[PDB]
Amino acid sequence: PNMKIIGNRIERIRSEHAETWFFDENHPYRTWAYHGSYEAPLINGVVRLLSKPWDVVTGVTGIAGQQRVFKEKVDTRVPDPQEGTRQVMSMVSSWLWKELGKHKRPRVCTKEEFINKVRSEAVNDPRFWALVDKEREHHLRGECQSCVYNMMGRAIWYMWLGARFLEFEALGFLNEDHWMGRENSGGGVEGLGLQRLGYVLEEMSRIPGGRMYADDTAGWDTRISRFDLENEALITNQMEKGHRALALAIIKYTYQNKVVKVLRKGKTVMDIISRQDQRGSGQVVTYALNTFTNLVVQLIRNMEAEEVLEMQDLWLLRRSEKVTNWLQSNGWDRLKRMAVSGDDCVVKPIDDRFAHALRFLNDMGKVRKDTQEWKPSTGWDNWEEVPFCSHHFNKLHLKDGRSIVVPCRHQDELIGRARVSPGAGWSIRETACLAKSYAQMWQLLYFHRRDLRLMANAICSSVPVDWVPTGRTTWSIHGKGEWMTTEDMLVVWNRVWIEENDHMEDKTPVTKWTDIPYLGKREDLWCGSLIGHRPRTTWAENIKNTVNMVRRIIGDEEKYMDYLS
Ligand SMILES: CO[C@H]1C[C@H](OC)[C@H](c2cccs2)C[C@@H]1C(=O)O
Ligand SMILES: [Zn+2]
Ligand SMILES: [Zn+2]
Repeated sequence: PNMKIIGNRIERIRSEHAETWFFDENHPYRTWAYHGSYEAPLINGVVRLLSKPWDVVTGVTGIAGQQRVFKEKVDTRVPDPQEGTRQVMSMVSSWLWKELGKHKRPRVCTKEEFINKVRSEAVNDPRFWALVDKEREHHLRGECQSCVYNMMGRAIWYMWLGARFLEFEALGFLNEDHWMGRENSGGGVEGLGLQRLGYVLEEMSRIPGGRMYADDTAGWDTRISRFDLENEALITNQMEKGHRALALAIIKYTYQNKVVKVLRKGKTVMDIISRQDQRGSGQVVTYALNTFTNLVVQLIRNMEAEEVLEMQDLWLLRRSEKVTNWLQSNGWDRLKRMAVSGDDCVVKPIDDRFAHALRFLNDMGKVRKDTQEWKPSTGWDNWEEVPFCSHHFNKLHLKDGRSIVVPCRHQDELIGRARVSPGAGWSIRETACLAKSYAQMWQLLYFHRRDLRLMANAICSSVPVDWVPTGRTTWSIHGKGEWMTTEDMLVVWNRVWIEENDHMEDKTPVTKWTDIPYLGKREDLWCGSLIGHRPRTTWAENIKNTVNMVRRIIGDEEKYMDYLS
């Protein structure tokens, strides 16, 4: 650990718990530096009432310990990549940052920009912004007192709103100005909704070349190296001095010299640990930086596949001109052959040599999940089967014959998520408004699933028509929230799928839900439908009674609409 960079944060924590602070010689940390310890101090009823057949489906109820996740997934170390591999990573990262910045200029994001985003509160308190100003002052002198994570076990690293603001101030431009949008990056998909991603995969399927590859990197955030963090930091070279000072401090304390608080006769202690590599999951620009580095990784894999990089280049890259020529000649074409959303990627290489191009990938520590380290990847011939962003995408037809490309995933995950309510002491109003959000999201994106179109209509029939949807149905950047409204969902469906859909040539509106298709029965069943299963048949036959019961609970004096008739 670099005690000159992390010492101030450790001292501040120690000062706040001086009388319980202690050093535990039997701590379980192996790859994280350990500094000390101190003594530390759900269910959506509306959806559950309307989804009885899923009470006994473990794929649903399972959706609703920290030390265990830490020991197995976060407390690991990987060897450094070889010198040649590191030179290739830096060259490709430098080239990519220059391409992304050709038509965009970095900028500082404002307090008002952050305030407008949070209203979707400590922000309306002048004392919170005073804390923010004090920490900024330390950063401008080369010090950090409070940019510390609280690790909560997949591992999510939390940070106080003030540190997130300082990160947004210095690097939020990557998000706000869409540096990873498809127009700017070629291979990125930032800003596209799930309603558009299938069309991107279908466009890629038509580019001549090999199969479509969609390999996952096992524990992506844990495999981000100190070299990846240095290459991501090259964006500071495009910033003016003042902005650069703010960004260099975020990179130094939040990204590269991290300090984390983790919990461990029924008593609990908090441990203070540190690590220089890995991605601190949950940062304001975690998604943009993951997309950046995954684009760099896939460009390198394509160079190895195309024999631009040879096995002698792992040890030392003697001559760099071949890599520069490949990036200038082919880089943009290869970026357009990718769809990269953070750690998720689909690549359409120029041939199938990509399947066995694993030397640089493995030397970089970007090991594929569920495949033997040196077994060639298996590509897909059918774009409709390619996994991307936890979905697959299928082409269906409206009653009038027009095709549409819709997102799909196994239905248990969707119902399981809708049955979860984050927050205790929640009234039936907050609960019903979050249920309405899920149901309207299903009407917009998963209308082609028989069980979800019915369940959504039952939920919408059970919640007062004037109640505004609230809460978050997903954390995915591809969930644009068009369903968070009291506007008629058939009107919103038309806006999303017809009017604003550049892949729908004929703009004729759709005037009835019966013109909007379902998947074929076989596909609906493959993806988890309970159509034809007796408990589901009973639930559908009894659905009007179940809706009347929910309306009685919420209040028969409210105004309801029958979306089931
Ligand atoms: C990785 O998983 C998420 C991805 C996905 O978008 C790509 C989903 C969306 C739903 C609605 C709009 S986007 C949400 C989903 C989730 O919450 O698990
Ligand atoms: Zn700080
Ligand atoms: Zn499906």
